[PDB]
Amino acid sequence: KITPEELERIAGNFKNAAGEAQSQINRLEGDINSLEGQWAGATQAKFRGEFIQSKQAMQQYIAILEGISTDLKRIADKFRNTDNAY
Amino acid sequence: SNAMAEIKITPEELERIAGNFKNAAGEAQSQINRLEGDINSLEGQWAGATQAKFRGEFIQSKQAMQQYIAILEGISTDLKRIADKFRNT
Repeated sequence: KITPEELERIAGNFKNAAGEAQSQINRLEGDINSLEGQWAGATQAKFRGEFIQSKQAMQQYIAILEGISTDLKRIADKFRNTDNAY
Repeated sequence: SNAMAEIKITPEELERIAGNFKNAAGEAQSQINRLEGDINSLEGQWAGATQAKFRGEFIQSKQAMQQYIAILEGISTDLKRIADKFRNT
C-alpha cells in the first residue's frame, strides 16, 4: 500500500542510487586518469573523450534521480496531511 | 609494447581496468532495473497524472543510463582489444 513511509522509502532508494552512481563515476574517472602518460596521447585522448561523454550522461542521470527523490518526499508530506481525514 | 618508449602500461593492467568498466556497466543496469521496479510498484496506486509525471522523469533517467552503459561497455571492449594488441608485441 502507498503510504507516506513507503514514498519516503522509495525517495531514499533514489537518493542512495544517485550517491552510488556518483561514486561509481568517481572510481572510473580515477582509472582513466591513471592511464595518462602510460600510453600514446592519441589513445588517451580517445578514452578521456569517451569517459567525459559517460560523465555527462551520469550528471544528467543524477540530477533526475535527485529531482525524483525530492518530489517523492514532497508528495509523501502531502499524503501525510491528507490521510486519516476525520 | 615494452620496446616503444611511450607504451608503459601492461596488458594485464589494461584488462584490470577493462574489468572495472564491465562491472560498473552491470551494476548500473541492475540499479536502473531496481528503480524502475519502484516506479512500477506505484502504478495504479495513485492519480494517473501523478504517475505520468514520475514515469516521464524516470524514462529520461533511463535513457541517460542506457547511453552511459553503452559507453562503459565500449570502453571495456576497446581496452581488451588494445591489451591483446600489446600482448602480441
